[PDB]
Amino acid sequence: STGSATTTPIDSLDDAYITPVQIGTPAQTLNLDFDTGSSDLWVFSSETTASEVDGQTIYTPSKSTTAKLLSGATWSISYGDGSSSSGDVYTDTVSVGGLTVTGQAVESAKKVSSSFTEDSTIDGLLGLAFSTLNTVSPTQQKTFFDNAKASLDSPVFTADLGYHAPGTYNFGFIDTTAYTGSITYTAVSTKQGFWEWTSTGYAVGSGTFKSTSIDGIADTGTTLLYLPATVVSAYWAQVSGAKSSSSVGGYVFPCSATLPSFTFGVGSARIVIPGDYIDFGPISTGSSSCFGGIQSSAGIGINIFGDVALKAAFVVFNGATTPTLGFASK
Ligand SMILES: COC(=O)[C@H](N)Cc1ccc(F)cc1
Repeated sequence: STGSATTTPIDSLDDAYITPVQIGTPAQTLNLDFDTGSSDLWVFSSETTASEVDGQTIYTPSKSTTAKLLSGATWSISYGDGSSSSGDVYTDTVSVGGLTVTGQAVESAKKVSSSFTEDSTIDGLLGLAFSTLNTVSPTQQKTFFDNAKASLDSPVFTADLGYHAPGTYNFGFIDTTAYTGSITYTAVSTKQGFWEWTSTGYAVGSGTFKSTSIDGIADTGTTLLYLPATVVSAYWAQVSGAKSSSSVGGYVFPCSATLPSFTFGVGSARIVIPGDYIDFGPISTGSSSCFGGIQSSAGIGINIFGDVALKAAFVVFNGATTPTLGFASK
């Protein structure tokens, strides 16, 4: 089996991407944020506190002939940005791009935090990290990918995120038309539950490549690229007037600037992030200070190759018995 679904940025900045997901029978289509940094498939639902729903599409298990309460199971999750949600659990049929899983744990929100409420375009999350991070208690549940893996033609999924444009998530096959050159594979540690890997270094603009090991995670549910403070300072030093603002919460730069590219290493290969990918626009409406797309990971405790990095590549999440990541230019 394979699946193929289009993923669409939620706004003009590529703050996140949403992918339609069919849940239940008859199908209820919700637009979920596919997140390679978490392991819960959770949705706004008929159970979500009414005051915490503002424009989302909800899953209503009572309208699904295939929904079953997973008796006694609860979930509660807290993300890196301080957002959170919690609730109870149903099993139901879930399809992505024509690939169907029966008996998938669908975590129904009773509570969502303000950031979720304030984002009308995201109906929930579909976690694609390792199932060891799934928060369901007392019986941990598997991700959609882990449940699909054994029906797939190949135990893989790929992320092909667009820059200010739609992209694709494929399951079970590698579209050799979707990238240029070859795919460079690199080792993964699953010890923390993430797609954790080690970049071989970086360059700023047309500068020399610095060979240095940068451990981090491939995380489609994080907008920006978070790297060590040394690396980030070296980048923003090439942008006249850029500075770290404690008031704004990161590096800002003059909106009149032209940003340099940023290159990261994957083994002996190189992925180039164009400068325009690093522009996240005015800090507030009408401001001439713009927010940077490369930020320090200091105090996060991990480096994060979020969408700014991943959208510059065709990314293979290889879920074979020994997982690996692959990156290709495109
Ligand atoms: C722990 O948070 C993360 O970094 C997730 N992988 C991405 C993520 C960030 C915010 C959010 F509301 C949902 C998901």
